[PDB]
Amino acid sequence: QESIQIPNNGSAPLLVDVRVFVSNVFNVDILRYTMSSMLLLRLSWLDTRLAWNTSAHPRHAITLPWESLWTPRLTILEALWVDWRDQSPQARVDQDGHVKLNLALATETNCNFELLHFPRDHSNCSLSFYALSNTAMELEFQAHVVNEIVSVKREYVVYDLKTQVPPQQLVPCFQVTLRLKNTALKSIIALLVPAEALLLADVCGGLLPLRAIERIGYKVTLLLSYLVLHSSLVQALPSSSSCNPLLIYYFTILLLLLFLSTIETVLLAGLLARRSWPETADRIFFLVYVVGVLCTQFVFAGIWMWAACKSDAAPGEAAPHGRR
Amino acid sequence: QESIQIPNNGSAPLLVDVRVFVSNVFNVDILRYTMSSMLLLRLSWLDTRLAWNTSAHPRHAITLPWESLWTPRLTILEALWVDWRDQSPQARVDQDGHVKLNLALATETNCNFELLHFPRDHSNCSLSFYALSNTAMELEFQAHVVNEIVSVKREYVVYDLKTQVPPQQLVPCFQVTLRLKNTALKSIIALLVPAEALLLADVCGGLLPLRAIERIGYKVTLLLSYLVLHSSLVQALPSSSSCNPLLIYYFTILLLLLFLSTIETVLLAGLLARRSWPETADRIFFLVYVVGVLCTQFVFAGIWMWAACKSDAAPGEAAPHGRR
Amino acid sequence: QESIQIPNNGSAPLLVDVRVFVSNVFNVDILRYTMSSMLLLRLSWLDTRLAWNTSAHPRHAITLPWESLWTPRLTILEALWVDWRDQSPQARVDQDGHVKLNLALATETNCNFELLHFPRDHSNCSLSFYALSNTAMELEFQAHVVNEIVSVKREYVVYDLKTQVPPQQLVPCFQVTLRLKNTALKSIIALLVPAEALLLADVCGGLLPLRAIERIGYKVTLLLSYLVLHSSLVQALPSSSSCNPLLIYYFTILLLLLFLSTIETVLLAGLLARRSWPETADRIFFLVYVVGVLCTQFVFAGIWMWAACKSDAAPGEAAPHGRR
Amino acid sequence: QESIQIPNNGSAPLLVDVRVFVSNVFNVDILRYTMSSMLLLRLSWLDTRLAWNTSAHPRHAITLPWESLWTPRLTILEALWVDWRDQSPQARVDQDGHVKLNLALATETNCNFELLHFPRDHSNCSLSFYALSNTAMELEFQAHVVNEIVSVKREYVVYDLKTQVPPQQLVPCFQVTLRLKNTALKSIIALLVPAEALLLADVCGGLLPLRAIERIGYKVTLLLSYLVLHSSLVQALPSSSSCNPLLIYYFTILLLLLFLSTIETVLLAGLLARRSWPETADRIFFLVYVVGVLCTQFVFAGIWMWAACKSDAAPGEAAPHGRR
Amino acid sequence: QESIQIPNNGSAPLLVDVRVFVSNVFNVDILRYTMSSMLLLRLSWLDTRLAWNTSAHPRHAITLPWESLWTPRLTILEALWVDWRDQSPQARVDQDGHVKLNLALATETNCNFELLHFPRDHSNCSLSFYALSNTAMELEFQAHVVNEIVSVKREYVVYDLKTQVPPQQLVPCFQVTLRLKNTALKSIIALLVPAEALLLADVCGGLLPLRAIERIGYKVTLLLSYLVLHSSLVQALPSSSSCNPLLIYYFTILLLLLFLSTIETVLLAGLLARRSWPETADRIFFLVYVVGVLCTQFVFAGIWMWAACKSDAAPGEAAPHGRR
Ligand SMILES: *[C@@H]1O[C@H](CO)[C@@H](O[C@@H]2O[C@H](CO)[C@@H](O)[C@H](O)[C@H]2NC(C)=O)[C@H](O)[C@H]1NC(C)=O
Ligand SMILES: *[C@@H]1O[C@H](CO)[C@@H](O[C@@H]2O[C@H](CO)[C@@H](O)[C@H](O)[C@H]2NC(C)=O)[C@H](O)[C@H]1NC(C)=O
Ligand SMILES: *[C@@H]1O[C@H](CO)[C@@H](O[C@@H]2O[C@H](CO)[C@@H](O)[C@H](O)[C@H]2NC(C)=O)[C@H](O)[C@H]1NC(C)=O
Ligand SMILES: *[C@@H]1O[C@H](CO)[C@@H](O[C@@H]2O[C@H](CO)[C@@H](O)[C@H](O)[C@H]2NC(C)=O)[C@H](O)[C@H]1NC(C)=O
Ligand SMILES: *[C@@H]1O[C@H](CO)[C@@H](O[C@@H]2O[C@H](CO)[C@@H](O)[C@H](O)[C@H]2NC(C)=O)[C@H](O)[C@H]1NC(C)=O
Ligand SMILES: *[C@@H]1O[C@H](CO)[C@@H](O)[C@H](O)[C@H]1NC(C)=O
Ligand SMILES: *[C@@H]1O[C@H](CO)[C@@H](O)[C@H](O)[C@H]1NC(C)=O
Ligand SMILES: *[C@@H]1O[C@H](CO)[C@@H](O)[C@H](O)[C@H]1NC(C)=O
Ligand SMILES: *[C@@H]1O[C@H](CO)[C@@H](O)[C@H](O)[C@H]1NC(C)=O
Ligand SMILES: *[C@@H]1O[C@H](CO)[C@@H](O)[C@H](O)[C@H]1NC(C)=O
Ligand SMILES: [Zn+2]
Ligand SMILES: [Zn+2]
Ligand SMILES: [Zn+2]
Ligand SMILES: [Zn+2]
Ligand SMILES: [Zn+2]
Ligand SMILES: [Zn+2]
Ligand SMILES: [Zn+2]
Ligand SMILES: [Zn+2]
Ligand SMILES: [Zn+2]
Ligand SMILES: [Zn+2]
Repeated sequence: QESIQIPNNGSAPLLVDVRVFVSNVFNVDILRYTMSSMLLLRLSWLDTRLAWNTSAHPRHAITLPWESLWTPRLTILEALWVDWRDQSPQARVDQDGHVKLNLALATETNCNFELLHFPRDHSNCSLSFYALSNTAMELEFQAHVVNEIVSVKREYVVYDLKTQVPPQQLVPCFQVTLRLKNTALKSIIALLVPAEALLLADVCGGLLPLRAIERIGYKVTLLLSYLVLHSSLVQALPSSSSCNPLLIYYFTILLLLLFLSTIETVLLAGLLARRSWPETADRIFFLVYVVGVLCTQFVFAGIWMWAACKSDAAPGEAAPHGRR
Repeated sequence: QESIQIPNNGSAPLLVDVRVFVSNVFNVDILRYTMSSMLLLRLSWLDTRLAWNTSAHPRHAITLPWESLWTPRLTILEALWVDWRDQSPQARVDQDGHVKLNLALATETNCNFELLHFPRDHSNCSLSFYALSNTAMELEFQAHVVNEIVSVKREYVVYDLKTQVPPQQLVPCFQVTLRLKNTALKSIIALLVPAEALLLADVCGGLLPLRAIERIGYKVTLLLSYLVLHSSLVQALPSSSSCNPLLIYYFTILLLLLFLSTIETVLLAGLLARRSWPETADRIFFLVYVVGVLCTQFVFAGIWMWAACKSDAAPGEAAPHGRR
Repeated sequence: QESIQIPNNGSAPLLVDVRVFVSNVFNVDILRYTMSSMLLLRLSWLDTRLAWNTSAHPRHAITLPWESLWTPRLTILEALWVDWRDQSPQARVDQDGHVKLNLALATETNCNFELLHFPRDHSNCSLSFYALSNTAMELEFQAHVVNEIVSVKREYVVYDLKTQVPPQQLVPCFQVTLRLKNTALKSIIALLVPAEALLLADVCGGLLPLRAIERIGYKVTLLLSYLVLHSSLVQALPSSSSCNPLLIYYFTILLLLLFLSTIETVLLAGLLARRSWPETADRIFFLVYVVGVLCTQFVFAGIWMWAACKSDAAPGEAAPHGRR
Repeated sequence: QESIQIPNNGSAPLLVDVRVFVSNVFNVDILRYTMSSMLLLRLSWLDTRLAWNTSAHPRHAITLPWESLWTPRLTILEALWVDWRDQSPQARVDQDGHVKLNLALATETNCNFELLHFPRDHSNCSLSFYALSNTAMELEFQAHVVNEIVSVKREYVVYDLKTQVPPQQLVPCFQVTLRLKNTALKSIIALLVPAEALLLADVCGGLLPLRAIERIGYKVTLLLSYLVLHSSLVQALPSSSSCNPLLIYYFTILLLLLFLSTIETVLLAGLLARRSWPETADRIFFLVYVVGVLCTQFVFAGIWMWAACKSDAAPGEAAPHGRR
Repeated sequence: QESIQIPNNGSAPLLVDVRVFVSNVFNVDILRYTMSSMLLLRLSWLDTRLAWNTSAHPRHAITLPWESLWTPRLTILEALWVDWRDQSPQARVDQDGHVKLNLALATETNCNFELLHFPRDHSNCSLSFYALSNTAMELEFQAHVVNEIVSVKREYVVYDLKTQVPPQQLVPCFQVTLRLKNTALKSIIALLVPAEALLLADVCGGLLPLRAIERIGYKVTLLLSYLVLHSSLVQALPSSSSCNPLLIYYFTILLLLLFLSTIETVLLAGLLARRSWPETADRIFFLVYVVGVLCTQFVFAGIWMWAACKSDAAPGEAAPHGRR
């Protein structure tokens, strides 16, 4: 039964060098706050118990089944599900005892996206591989990451990748940290351009005379169009506890402005139908509405330039598993 | 074959200490009444049959396969599906016989959400781990829960977590109870603000003269917009047998009010087209409609402050499995 | 190899007592005609070959792996997929040879819903557990069902549950029959109330004068709203070969009535624009339309009270597998 | 190792009689061109090596595990995925060596639907079970199909089922061919009735005077409604390379007719606003439009009665695997 | 343990001839940039260690389990998931040692679609089978591809298929390259025809007199219809980092043109309501708008004829795994 036990390096723990290849990051679901990726793990260690004399066996390398020798059972905390593409992998051992294991896996880890600057949000995602069955006094990890992404024409671009070993740990683990940036133009063209166009159309329609029947229908049809667009936006975005995207607030403000414009138009038209004072009030409100639209644009730009997504760290991140 | 039998503690049943780490609760589907979570179970017990003399074996801890020793087969009643991230886990046994087993799993349990106060609903979810293959006279559980959630910026926040052992049980089991509260602003901004804005717009449009063609089209377009919004809301919410969300009732009342306003406007305009009495009736109806809108808002607020979701307990909850 | 053979009861077949616990019925997909449920099967039988003397073995009960002894391989015909939550279950055997096996499974069986009275449809669902590997002369089943549903606040309520053993069978099987009733208010509030409100609005708008431009736009906007509502309804319901829901027919009739009203309004307005006769025709058509709407409501109520869903039995139900 | 080898029938290949029970065909996804079904395969053959003397063993039938004897490994070419409901099935062998194997499986095969006559499309679906590990000189199949469908109230009805053995084959295989016919009324009521109603409404609205403001809005609102309906239809149907459904062409023609009517109305109203000649042109265009609508209906009916879906056979169907 | 080791060809590496049958390519998800396919791999090699004398064993071919002999463990880098339809396949070995292995698998690989010319996009997809457990000095692959696609009536047509062995490789691998072309008419009829029709309708409605109330509502209703169509298009297409489809840009330009037309109409109508100069400005703008629409059509045609999708190669494609 000793063949499946972890090799002894002596006083120091056994060293396992892990090479991580990020084949692709294909799914980035902000609604579920999940990131799906494909990884290749090449784990190399030394097991002198498996060394054999070259004279007896002419082969310079042999393949052993996954359960015939000690292999580090890696577990990912953030991964919703892990699909190992090799159900029964094999370990390659040479005459000097160096064991190499290749594992191809697909995971859907949990990533805490910072959606404050949607659709240009920048987030940090982490994949923490833990060897729960072992202890830090027996197992040590050296993690290297190679950026071998095969799909680059995606909405989210992985530009920074690195590996680290959290110090002062009880469970031996290594963390692969990558950075996601959104470069998709679908959201912008889909929502922002129609929203700004509708706002400009409402501002222009404010110039129609107060006693024109063609104005109320115009305003209400624009209001319905913006309601549909706002519903599409809000259903296309998730809601956070504290740090929500600024786009939902901006669209809410614009929708309130459009509702205020429609309400003012209808109220003043009704009062007029009952230069007259309502027409002067309409002109003053039109000037104030144009000024308010410009001020709202400038204020939102300033907020975007000086916004802070200051959500507190999660209990798992504040106290990582297997620390101290 | 005795190596896989449950260890004997004597007259008292064997004690297994279970430490539960809630890594994340990522999916909360009110439509399916399901809650998906990731858990790490650390089960520690004593098996003196596995103890070995330290002189013979220099190792202070060994790893055994899942099927080479007795391990408690845990089953979750509420879980729609259980995905164990380790198909063949290993148990760590030291020289004194203390066996530790780490199991990482992902489940989609069934949670009875109290959706009465949507979108601020507060619910209790339960995960009951049962050892169906054993009996209470042989197995005992001590359950501890650690709140190590890695994703805190979610729509639903897990704020209270605890563990318990239901007394007077035949099947040894332990229950992990957590509390979910909804803090998502997506539903509010998506539906309530547009609904209130449309209601206010309809009230304001009630001030238009009865003999204005611009009024009927205005009312009908607002009615169509609110129909679309109501359809979106009802398709965005599930239906319960007795305790339904108050939002669907509130939106139904508002939709009926808008339909009544449109019907009154059209009927009075038609009768006028056939101060005249219909205009006086329109003014009286406008005053009554404003008063009724305010009264409906106050009544709904009072109902929300004094509503009771008094759904009877389910047969499974009333009579838990493996009791008496 | 005899340890995995079915125990011999003698001339009579072996008796296996099955206790079925219905933990939850969570998904009821009328579109796919599927019902998903979670079940716990407790199968108890007698295997005297496994009995041991209490003097030799102090244990009063032992656990054996799933493949170390004969266990009935149960197969569900209606189940689209079966997920056994215990991949390698264990059987508990006492000193007297009584073997007990607990199996927790999740299935998505096929249920023939009677959607004639949607959204108040009442249907019978069946789960037929077959022991295909055995014969009726060797295996017999006693099935008991316990209603331990943990989720009661669902759209569909399971109120009647029972078990039966189909007589004159070649393959030993037992059938669990449950009854589903729909109590969801989502469909009603979503569709019926807006549909009736739109119909009443169209009837009221029929009172507008024939030579009013505000009438045609009103009618067409209501027609568009009802077209959207009808599309939502038909996409929210499945289509059967013969016994379709009465709601689709009712909405089709109402849509045809609205189209007829709009067509009459437009035709008469055009003819008038080319007391005049078209106005008298419009008044007569309005009276006939109100009478027809009331008659349609009464006729649909009568049909609902006296409708028969007389779909012929399926070939599988007419000739169950393993009969005669 | 000879116990897992295929039994020798002599010069002639071994004969395996396969009985196929089609429990249900639940999913028919025209968008993915897939058909999901549940099947029970009863494979009976003769293995004289497993025969035993009745005097030694009193049992008249024994059960052996799936890997303890030779069993034909069946593979389905068209199946996207195969879910065997029995992971480790058992084979029943009597004293005379007759081995019977029952396999319950669920598959999602690829079916080439002939969607030319949607929603009344008639298609042929095929499930080809191949024994890739064997050769035709060693294995032979006799396939029988029993129509035991448990769900008959579906959109698609399976009315013809048969089995065949493709002659001149290298890989022993048997093909189960079924015929699907669509009887769903959801598509018809959802799309065709509203489309015809909107077309009739547009024809009737063509009678409005050219100098009426109520006509342009009427035409444009009908155009928007038909645009929504056409979008729903095209998103509810898939696109083929050559043989597309005639419904998409019919709806495209109707949409072009509605656009032409709206364009003519607007152009003539504008020219008139700048008996007058535009009114005479409008009357002539109305007559021509009614005649063209009737002619389009008749032409589409004739095309439907004399349409040929002449898509060439796929390379897989033209040259089946394991032929010659 | 030597029975599972790779056979030795001598100084030269072992040669494995791989025959690839592409049964079907059923899913092409541009949103996820994925291509799903079904493949049959026939791997033939020589293992003289398994040869046996024909005199001792009369059988000319035997079947061995997957784990009883050396088989190349193939891994696909681009595949999101691999479903092997045979969990425990068998290898056929004749008396001369020629081992043949048949593997039926279904994969969802990652394909970098060139969506510049949507919906007539042409893309290259690759499936790279890697033998990670072996080295190039021990294993060599000869790959042959047979186009046996069973479903030809799909949106995407596979017209070119080939196999290659990347030279100067450390990990033995073979790449199957296929070409996808889109022939679906669903996108064209769904979006382009309604978009062009709406643009033509807006151009025609520009001819309405500036002082007509029927013009503003017409323009705004067309604007709402095109907003809905544009939203449908953008939600029906994915967004790339650099090389986006030209259709989204074209629809954005058309939407901006429609917004400009509506804004000009409303502004000029308002200024007129406060030959007059606004009417002359409206006529000049109408001429300029027609000229601009024609110029935009010609410019987009020229761009389509002279567009370059020059996205840089992904890091995985630039540096393939196991090279040098
Ligand atoms: C046993 O422990 C020693 C020290 O922990 C390891 O030696 C280290 O190897 C790494 C190579 O990545 C070097 O960076 C360090 O400088 C080395 N430290 C010392 C003190 O030598 C050694 O690799 C371990 N051996 C095994 C088989 O794990
Ligand atoms: C055997 O049974 C005894 C009593 O049931 C267990 O002793 C208890 O251990 C817990 C530690 O969590 C204490 O809280 C109790 O106070 C103890 N009770 C007594 C009477 O000592 C003991 O742990 C069990 N031993 C094993 C191996 O399970
Ligand atoms: C062997 O067969 C006999 C008869 O079929 C079984 O005895 C029956 O047990 C049930 C208990 O549920 C009783 O309801 C019947 O009245 C009994 N019938 C008779 C004639 O005794 C017996 O249980 C079977 N034994 C085993 C181990 O299966
Ligand atoms: C061995 O081969 C012979 C001939 O191929 C098989 O005999 C046939 O069995 C079928 C029964 O379905 C009959 O329809 C044929 O008429 C028979 N042909 C002859 C020449 O007899 C025989 O079944 C095979 N035996 C086994 C065990 O496979
Ligand atoms: C051992 O190596 C030699 C050379 O690499 C292989 O011989 C080649 O076989 C292919 C057949 O596809 C021919 O195209 C080459 O021309 C051959 N080259 C030479 C030098 O003969 C041989 O097939 C290998 N044997 C095994 C069992 O793998
Ligand atoms: C993401 O990582 C970078 C450095 O790697 C750091 O500067 C930044 O603060 C991180 N952002 C968040 C939300 O953690
Ligand atoms: C939820 O739990 C708290 C205490 O833990 C309790 O007060 C409350 O009544 C529970 N609510 C429901 C619906 O069970
Ligand atoms: C359902 O079951 C009840 C009795 O259990 C029976 O009266 C009724 O006819 C059944 N309905 C159908 C559609 O089978
Ligand atoms: C389908 O099968 C019938 C006979 O079984 C045949 O007449 C018909 O041509 C087939 N249709 C297609 C598209 O293969
Ligand atoms: C696709 O393959 C063909 C030749 O096989 C090549 O000419 C073309 O440049 C390739 N296109 C891309 C985007 O790689
Ligand atoms: Zn080495
Ligand atoms: Zn930013
Ligand atoms: Zn210990
Ligand atoms: Zn509350
Ligand atoms: Zn007993
Ligand atoms: Zn009923
Ligand atoms: Zn027999
Ligand atoms: Zn036909
Ligand atoms: Zn050979
Ligand atoms: Zn091109």
